[PDB]
Amino acid sequence: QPVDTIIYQAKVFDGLGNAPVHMDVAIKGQQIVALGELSAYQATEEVNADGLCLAPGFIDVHTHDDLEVLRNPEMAAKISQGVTTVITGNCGISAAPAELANDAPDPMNLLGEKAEFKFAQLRDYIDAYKVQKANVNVAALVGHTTLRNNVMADLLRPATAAEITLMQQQLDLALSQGALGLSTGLAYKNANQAPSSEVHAFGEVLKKHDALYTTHLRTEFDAVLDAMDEAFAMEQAFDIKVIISHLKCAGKNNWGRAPELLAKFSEQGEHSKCSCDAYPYAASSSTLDLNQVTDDFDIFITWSDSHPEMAEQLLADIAKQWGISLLDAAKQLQPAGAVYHGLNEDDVKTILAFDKTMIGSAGLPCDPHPHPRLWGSFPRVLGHYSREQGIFSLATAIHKMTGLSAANYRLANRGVIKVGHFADLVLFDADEIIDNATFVESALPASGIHQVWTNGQTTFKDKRVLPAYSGQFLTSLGAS
Ligand SMILES: [Zn+2]
Repeated sequence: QPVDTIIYQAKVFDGLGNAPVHMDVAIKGQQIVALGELSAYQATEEVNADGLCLAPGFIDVHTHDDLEVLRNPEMAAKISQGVTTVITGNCGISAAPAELANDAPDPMNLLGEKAEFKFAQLRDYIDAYKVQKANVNVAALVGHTTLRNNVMADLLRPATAAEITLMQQQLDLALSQGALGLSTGLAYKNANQAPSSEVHAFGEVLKKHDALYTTHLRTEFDAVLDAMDEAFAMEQAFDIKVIISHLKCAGKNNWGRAPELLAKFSEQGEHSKCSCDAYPYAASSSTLDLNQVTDDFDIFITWSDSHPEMAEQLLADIAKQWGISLLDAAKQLQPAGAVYHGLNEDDVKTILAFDKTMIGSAGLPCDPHPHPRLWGSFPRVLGHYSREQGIFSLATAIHKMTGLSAANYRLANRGVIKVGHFADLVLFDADEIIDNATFVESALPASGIHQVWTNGQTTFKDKRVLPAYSGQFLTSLGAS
C-alpha cells in the first residue's frame, strides 16, 4: 500500500522525447511504482517539485571511469551532473580482463596506475565493484587494446592469427561474465597496426552474444569518412549494434564538414542501426601528441611530468618562453596532457543536433586539470545548447542522455520514467541548470540540480553528494 517517496507536481519527462507531463511520481524500493496525481498514496517522504522538472537519470555512454568507480564510489563529477549510469571500457581500453607484465601501455594510463589493474577476468572486476558498489550503475565494455596487451609483448604490429584466437576466447569469456561488447581505439599507436581483419575476427563472438561494438575511429582528421567505412563494415558483416564514439571532424582542414559526417550514415548498407555519441565542446583532450601539434588553434597543457611548471599554460606561450618551436616544446613536455581547441562550434552543434547522437562526457578522471566536460557535459547540453542556444527542446536533450542511450546499450528498465522501471531520477530547475566548469576552473560543479536518485536511493541532494552507493553492475543480457 505505502511508498517510500512521492515527488509532487514536477514537469516529468519520460525520456522518450515526448512532451513533459505535470504529475506526481512514486518510488518504492528500487522502482518507480506509480505515476499520476497521487495525493491518495501514503508516502514516507514527500518532495515538493513545483516549478521543477523530473527526468530519468542521465546515462554517460562514454567514460573512462573503469577504475575511478572503484577508487571514488561517490563519483561526484558524474553525480553532480545528474548522471546515474556510466558505460566503461571505451576506446579500446578496459580495466578487465587485463594482466599487465611490466607497465600499462598507452592509453591505459587514462584509467589509472598499473598497480590498480588487478582483474585478470571481468568477474574479478565485478567482485571488486560489489565490495562497495558506487553511486552510479556500471556497464562495461572490453577494450581491444587491453586484449592485445594480454597476448602481445610487442604491440607495434598486427596480432598473429594465434594471438587473435586467444583474444576471441578472452572476449567470449568476458561477454559471458557480463560485458556489453567490445571497444576499439584504432588511432592509438598500440592498436593502429591492427588491420580491419583483426577487428573483424571478433564479429562472430559479438554476434553470438548479441553484443555491442563501439569504436574510437582510426582517424578523426582528413580521412575520417574512410575511417567510418571501417565501423560500418562491422555492422554489415555481423548485423551487430555499432556505436561511433565522440563523433567529430577535427583539424582546421575539416571545419565545416559535419554535414558530410551525417550524410556518411547513408552508406551503411542493408542495416541502418549505427549510432554515435558526442561531448558538447569544441575542444578535445588527450595526451600531448606530436602529431596533433599545430599553430592553427590554441593548445593548453594540463599536466607535464617533464616540466610541471608548465602545467595549465598555452603551448604557444611555453614555446616563446623557451625560445623553440611549438613542436620542439611539445617534445620536451612529453609525457603530458593537453586540451586542443581544434573543433568548430557549428560542427559540434550539427553533430549534437543529429538524432542518432547520444551525449557522452569523455571525461578523463586521472587528469589533474581535466577538460571541463568531466564536470559539465550533461548540464551544458540542457542549459547551454537547449535553453540558451535553442538548438533542441528540453525533451529532445533529455532523450539523448536517457531513453536513446538505454535503448542503444540495451539497459533493461532504465532511461525511462515508466511504472516498473528503476528509480534512477534527476530533479532539476530547467531555467537555472547550467554547467559551471570552464577551461580554467574545470571542476566547478553544475548549477540547477536539486536531487538525484540511483535505484531509488538519494545520491545527491542540495549540493551534497551522498554515499548511498546504490548503483548496480549492469550485466549484459546475452543472446535470446
Ligand atoms: Zn576515444
